[PDB]
Amino acid sequence: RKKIEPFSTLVILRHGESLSNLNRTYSGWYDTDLTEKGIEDAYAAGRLLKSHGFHFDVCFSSYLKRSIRTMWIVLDVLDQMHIQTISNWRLNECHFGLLTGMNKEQICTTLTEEELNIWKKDTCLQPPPCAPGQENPSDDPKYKDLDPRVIPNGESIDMMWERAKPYFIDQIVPRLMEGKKVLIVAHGNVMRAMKKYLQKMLSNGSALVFKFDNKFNLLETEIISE
Amino acid sequence: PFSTLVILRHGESLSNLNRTYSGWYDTDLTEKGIEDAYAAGRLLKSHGFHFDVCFSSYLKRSIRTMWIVLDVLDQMHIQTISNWRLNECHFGLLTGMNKEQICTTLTEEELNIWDTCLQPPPCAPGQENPSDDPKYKDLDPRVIPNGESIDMMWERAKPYFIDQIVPRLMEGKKVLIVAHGNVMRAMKKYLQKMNGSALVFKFDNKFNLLETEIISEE
Amino acid sequence: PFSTLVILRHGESLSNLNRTYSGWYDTDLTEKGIEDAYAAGRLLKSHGFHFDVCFSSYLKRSIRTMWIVLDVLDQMHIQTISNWRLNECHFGLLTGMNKEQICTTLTEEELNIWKKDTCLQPPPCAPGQENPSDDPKYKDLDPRVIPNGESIDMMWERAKPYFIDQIVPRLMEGKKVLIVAHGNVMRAMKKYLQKMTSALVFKFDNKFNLLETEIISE
Amino acid sequence: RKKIEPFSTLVILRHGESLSNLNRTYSGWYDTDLTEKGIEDAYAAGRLLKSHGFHFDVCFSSYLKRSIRTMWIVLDVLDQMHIQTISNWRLNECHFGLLTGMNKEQICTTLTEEELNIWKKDTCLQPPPCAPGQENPSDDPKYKDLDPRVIPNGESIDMMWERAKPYFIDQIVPRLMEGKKVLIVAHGNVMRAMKKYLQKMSNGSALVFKFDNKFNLLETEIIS
Repeated sequence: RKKIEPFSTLVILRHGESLSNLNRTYSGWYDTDLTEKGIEDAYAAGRLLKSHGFHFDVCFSSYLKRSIRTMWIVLDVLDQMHIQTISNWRLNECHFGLLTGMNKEQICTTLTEEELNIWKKDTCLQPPPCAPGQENPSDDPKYKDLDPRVIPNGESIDMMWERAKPYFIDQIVPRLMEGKKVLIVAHGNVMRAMKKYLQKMLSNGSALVFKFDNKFNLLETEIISE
Repeated sequence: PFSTLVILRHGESLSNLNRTYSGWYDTDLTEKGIEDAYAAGRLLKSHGFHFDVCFSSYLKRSIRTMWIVLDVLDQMHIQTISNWRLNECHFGLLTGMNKEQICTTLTEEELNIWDTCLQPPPCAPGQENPSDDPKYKDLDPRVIPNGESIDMMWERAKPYFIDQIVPRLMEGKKVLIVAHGNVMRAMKKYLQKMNGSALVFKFDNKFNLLETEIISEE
Repeated sequence: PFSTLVILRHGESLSNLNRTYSGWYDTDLTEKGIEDAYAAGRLLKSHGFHFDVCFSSYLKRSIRTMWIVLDVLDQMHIQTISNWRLNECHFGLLTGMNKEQICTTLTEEELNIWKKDTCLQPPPCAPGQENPSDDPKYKDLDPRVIPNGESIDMMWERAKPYFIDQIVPRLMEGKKVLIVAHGNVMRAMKKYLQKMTSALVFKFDNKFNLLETEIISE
Repeated sequence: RKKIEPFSTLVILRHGESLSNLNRTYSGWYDTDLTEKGIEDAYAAGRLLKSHGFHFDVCFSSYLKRSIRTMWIVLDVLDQMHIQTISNWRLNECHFGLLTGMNKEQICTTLTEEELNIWKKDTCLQPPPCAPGQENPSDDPKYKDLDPRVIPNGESIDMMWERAKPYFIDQIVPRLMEGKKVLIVAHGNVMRAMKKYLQKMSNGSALVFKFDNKFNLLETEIIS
């Protein structure tokens, strides 16, 4: 038994556990690395993609180490360490501004009850910028070449998607229109935003598979799991 | 200066001569517009500009201007890059109309606001829509505009400026853009925090704007 | 066909009209050469070609032919790439000579091998002779790689990696590729693709097997 | 004390110990991975470059895992995991053909005494192709998009350089001419051929080449 292939395919995976996630603080652009569990998560995701026979032409990540390292591990499992990889800040998680590094108690002190409800249930609430004296992740040398005016400092999910969307349209879509299979190793908020965009509208270790025809009609969205 | 950006406007198109609004309608240069391009190339040549790369929109009147300018500059070999995000506003319903028909279609209040925020209506049923051109067949159909205000035009041109132009200036390159007037004005307004004339922006290695000069044969 | 490659020779240049050998000397198209390019475009249009990308050499006669062809095809927006590795042979000392002068500069045996073979390497440019490679358009190249007197075999040895690295991967992606080329380069590519010892059309399957070679003319 | 910087810089590193190297067999294109010692070698190379202050704009590797993995480790140590990375078969080690997988005893019986001397002291001796029934590393799906006629099967060092040189000229020089700092994580034969080319001629050491805006070589430095 064999299945007719689509003209192009986009697979999106979430990165695994990071050190902040284990410490129960918000990272955003704070460049927290994978834990040992998060490294195992990446091996498991590679094995999941290998068992489905995926061969990618290109892989995208954000500028954050948790995503880049996940990508490297997954490509190792897939025997695809040689393929073209592309990293870009537009795929970063939201920049949480003042909330960077906060735990639950600190978030609860900073936001009112109504704000905290909106932050959990909606995508429109914007955090304040980093405070004077607070370490701002965007001061990292990896961002030294960006237009300083574009660099976010406190971003709602909606704002994050407004600066990720042109990257998806300008770099990922043209490759799908060439008939490529594309992998993206993403942050959860970015992955959900892309899914909503594509569908016109998920377990921790699940992957999303989007299949397209040669006119970029969406033919299928499949969730794959262990 | 560490880097330099030159922006030039294309010359007269046939719709402009006929006094109709084109937007994405792919009107070509007149013979006068062709001479405008030769004049612009001679102006840049007299100022000694050598470019590493030239950008245009997907509209022929911009592409053709670029080709003529590079020819005058003896730079026909340099990398050229064309992209829809540098296109003029898509005028939707108003596409192809003259000044009188804009008056009959928009109210006195509509034309009064016609500022940078007024979004024209989309192309009417049966109206030829310039975005149905095969040159756009590879774009994400969701992103294609149908009636754009200048504000909306800039919202989709700005990411291209930030992702393609700024990184080349940050590398120390000399960049030419052959642009539409509205796009040129939005870029000037962004950079400054606000016929044959060109704009020359000079930057240091931190992307501070050191100076803007307007050059002309006069 | 899974993929298609079209190779076209550039139109007449000024050196061909005054009957001298150009090589890298950057002679432009004549008025007849301009008409040659319009006719080539009309031929490709009548056969329904739509390209994803066009290649040229760094020499004006090739670039200008490419631009005219794309104009006729209504494909002025597509990606174009120009590169020195597709240049004609650099004729060194023989650059700018006519047939009488080459007969005077080369021996009887040498003149015979140059016409019947592809292995004779001309001497380098003489001291005081204007060398076309001192053009600023080559200022970014590794100076060690720049030829000075090239046989046809030597030209192919430096064009071949470019063909393999930039043209073949696009054909393996299923693209339609146009190359505007110089005659010796077009012949070398034909010989490579067919394994042998006015446009060419090569049609391939998805493992890069040549299914058919067609010669199209008006 | 601050030193005036060059217009552009190329750093070339060699990958560390592979499993074939530990087992004393020739690999070539055989896609042998790093050992745990070669992984430590890569961490040390990263620390060396870190201690010298290098920040790269781009990194190149071959298509072989031992080079790619070394690149990934070095960039991790450098905190440069985000930078552009490019892999290409033209930077691969020689394809050793028939000699792929052989140990010193098998090489000695395969080659005559004159051949062996030339093999050691020169760069012109070409090995035969892979035999029928021998696994040929170029049958890997990673090479499926290549023109089948370009794929080597037994290369001398001279032939390896003839196919690597165009990549150096067409991909690495243009970036240097833009003023970039470029890292290459390479194989020893490839590194030596580049040095010979650039100059016109220890374990863990790196080579640093500095250029002006006309691509004049200004300095070759060995760091360790």
